[PDB]
Amino acid sequence: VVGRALVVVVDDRTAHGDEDHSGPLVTELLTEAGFVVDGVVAVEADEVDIRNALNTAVIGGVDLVVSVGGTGVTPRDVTPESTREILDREILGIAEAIRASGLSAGIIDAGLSRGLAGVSGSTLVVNLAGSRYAVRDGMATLNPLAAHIIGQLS
Amino acid sequence: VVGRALVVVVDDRTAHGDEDHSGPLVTELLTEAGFVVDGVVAVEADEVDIRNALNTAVIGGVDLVVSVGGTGVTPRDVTPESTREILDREILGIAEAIRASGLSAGIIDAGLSRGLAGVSGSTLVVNLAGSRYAVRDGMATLNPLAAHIIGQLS
Amino acid sequence: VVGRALVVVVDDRTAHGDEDHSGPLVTELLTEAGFVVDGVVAVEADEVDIRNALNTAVIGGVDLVVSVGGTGVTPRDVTPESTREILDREILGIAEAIRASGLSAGIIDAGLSRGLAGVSGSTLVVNLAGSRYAVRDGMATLNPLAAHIIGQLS
Amino acid sequence: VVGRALVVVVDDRTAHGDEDHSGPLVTELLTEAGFVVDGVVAVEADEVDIRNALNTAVIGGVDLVVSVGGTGVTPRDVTPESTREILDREILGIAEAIRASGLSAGIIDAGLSRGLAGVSGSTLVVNLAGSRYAVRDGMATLNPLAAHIIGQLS
Amino acid sequence: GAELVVGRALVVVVDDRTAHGDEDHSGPLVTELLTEAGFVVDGVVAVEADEVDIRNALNTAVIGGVDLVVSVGGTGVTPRDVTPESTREILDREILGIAEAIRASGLSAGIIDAGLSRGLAGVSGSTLVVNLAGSRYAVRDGMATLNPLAAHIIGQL
Amino acid sequence: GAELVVGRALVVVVDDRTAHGDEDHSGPLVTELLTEAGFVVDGVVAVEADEVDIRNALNTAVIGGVDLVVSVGGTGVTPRDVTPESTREILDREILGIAEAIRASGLSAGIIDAGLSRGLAGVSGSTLVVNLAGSRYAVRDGMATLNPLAAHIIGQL
Ligand code: NA
Ligand code: NA
Ligand code: NA
Repeated sequence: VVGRALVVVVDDRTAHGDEDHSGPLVTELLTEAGFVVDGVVAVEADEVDIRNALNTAVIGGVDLVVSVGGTGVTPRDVTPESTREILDREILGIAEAIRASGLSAGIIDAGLSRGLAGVSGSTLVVNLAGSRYAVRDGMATLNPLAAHIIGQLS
Repeated sequence: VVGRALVVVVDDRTAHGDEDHSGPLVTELLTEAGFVVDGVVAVEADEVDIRNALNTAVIGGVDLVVSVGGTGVTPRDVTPESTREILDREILGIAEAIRASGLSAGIIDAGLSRGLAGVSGSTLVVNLAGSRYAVRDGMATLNPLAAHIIGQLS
Repeated sequence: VVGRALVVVVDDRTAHGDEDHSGPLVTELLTEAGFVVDGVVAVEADEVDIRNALNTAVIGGVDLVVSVGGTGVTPRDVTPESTREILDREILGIAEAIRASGLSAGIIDAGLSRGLAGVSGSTLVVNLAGSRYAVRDGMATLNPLAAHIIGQLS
Repeated sequence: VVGRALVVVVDDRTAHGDEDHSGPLVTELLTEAGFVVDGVVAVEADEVDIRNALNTAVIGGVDLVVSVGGTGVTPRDVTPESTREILDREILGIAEAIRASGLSAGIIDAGLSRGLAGVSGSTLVVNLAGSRYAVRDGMATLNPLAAHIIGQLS
Repeated sequence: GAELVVGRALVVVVDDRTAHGDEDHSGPLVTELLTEAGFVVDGVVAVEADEVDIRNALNTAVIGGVDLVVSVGGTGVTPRDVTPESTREILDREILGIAEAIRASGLSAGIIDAGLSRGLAGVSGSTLVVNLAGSRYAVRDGMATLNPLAAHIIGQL
Repeated sequence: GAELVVGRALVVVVDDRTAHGDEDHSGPLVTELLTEAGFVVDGVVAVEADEVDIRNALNTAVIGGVDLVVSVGGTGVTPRDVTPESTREILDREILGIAEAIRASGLSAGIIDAGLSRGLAGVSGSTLVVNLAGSRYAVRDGMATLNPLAAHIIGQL
């Protein structure tokens, strides 16, 4: 039992009631890696809402938060800006490894993802890009890294 | 629709009627990549049985065969030795990319997998290691590569 | 036609009217990637001059600016410092991929390049190191990445 | 002055008089790296002709032979089979590095190239894939490797 | 013939128990590896995992004209892991490619403290400073990666 | 407590001048690195760059029940570089991923003899055999890469 994890799905349509294509996948992958998943929170691609969702999880003592979406370059891709405000420190290695793995698998939104990763309070927070391939490959890359960091934070 | 796929699961306990963990996962991932999955064939870790299952798949005209397991180094891991004889041309780039990806993700049985990849008739054949993480990460790496090869073989 | 490109060559000897080696190469490579090259602007290694040349390029609506030189570590390599101020968002994945590629090819000024990559307005801006090998290998790495970003920005 | 080099262009159409799109490029890149280029030989995608062209260059004391084309998976891609017969020993590192670099640059014919590299007599022979991107990225990767091996062979 | 010497180096060991007189396991190793790469090693300085102490040790080396400072330790995520924060303050500019190469190499060798190291690399005055993680494998692998980079940077300076 | 020992190792130094009594620079280093990774080191055996001598040294180790043989040298492209040809003959199967990881790591660290090494890796009976290139940087970097791989292979055997 590695810890507690939360999925934050950053998508306007999903926030407004549409089917969630990312939450169950990330839940399945997190559960497989030994996490108990608190649930999935869906938020608009809005800086205030994203920050509030991340901060709420940190205050709540979650071990791992994985966000999905909002890491591209269109106007509304504000997940990295939001995440930057709430991090006490960055673990660049996590974002580099995820980008490196995405690029060589030809998953372009992962290879170029502006997503961040770091520690806020005692919580590891990681932004993943929104595509299903990005989600699968990012989690594959994250598995050994998250266990190590959470163990150190405990 | 990219083409037709078959899954071969190399495992003694499965071939004797224990629960199959890999077949449904590979099928899920194949279908997601746009393949129609003919089905899953479970085979003992027997050099001849493996080679005949693969050979039956080729003769039957399937576009992609993915095998799972029997690629380590115990006397029983005979998958690469089975597969070698049915291959007309090896595509070393697929096996290398699978291994390099496994290694950076800390997936040791993938990083050290002796699995082959190659063309048999008009069928692309790829051996994956048996761990769940090896299955996931190997399929993520193989996705852009299979599509290209099958396109080239059509 | 993928879009319009500008080349900025950061070099004192060139800005003073010596032969330009990089401009024609970058133009050849840009055109090959499907860009229309507006032209080459030669600038001194002056933090302000560089930043204004880049800024003029952005205001003029060009899709891709590639600069060459001034990304090492002498007091005179001020390209990244110029570029930082005009960037709205950094795309760290481009700079990382350029460096990792340079490093495995033994191209040290590329592997250690302090060059940035990011979005300014609707313009993608990328700093390359100044060696001929750095220009070639950086453009090979950038090709799939620029196309995707400009597509996303349109 | 690193040594003497020969370009072997493996393409049916080019052998039969069509414009050569690869020869001048490889010549330019070889010359840039310090080689004197003997010329370009164009051959059919035929095992006998390819072998004869490679062997002729070896007997002739060429330091480096770069072939271009015939490394894919269609029936007529027989460059690796031809090259295998004439090599005394393989340098797998060259083919791995070229494939690794091609994959992460999204150059699929390079990432999956079945091209070989090795020593025949005192000659380094390297098969590159046929696309212009493959040619450019392969040469970038080959530059430091060829100089090292040729120096050892002397 | 000192003709092929690359320059002067200093090792900074960031470790509390070492700062209080416990046997130093990192200093001699980094010294051996620096010397083998052609650096003349001034010595090893032990400091506590304390931002001011780390910062003072680095400033002294910079003021002293040392070409290469390699620190060892204090690059994880616990609260005492303050080497990067101490280092950032004294850097004039960062050389991202060094830290990226150390991490990428660490990750493929299964050296997790190296793969995740928040250690920085960059230039302060004319001094190259590189933070490595504390485990023995991080030190060894970090130095293997640093060898071809440091010498090039110092040459440029 | 010998509880966490991974297994027994042997070092084979392939070098002509060392085989004829010149100071061995590789044996002690590989021994140090093997011991640090949890291997108990039987010793170092020096042989000439000769196919029969190399092959005999390897066969003796295999017959002896050694878990890991690391050879050093004879992996380039000159005519005396015969370690891979000697090794291929005694291998039951190859573990391509080891040789690929050593080369990829060597290449990014600018260690060209490692990046281009024709050295093999594989299993002979119950013995893992890995050929490394001869330079000091190849030995160090090769071992950093081998550490997480060897222990896993031996466990499986
Ligand atoms: Na991956
Ligand atoms: Na490249
Ligand atoms: Na390494």
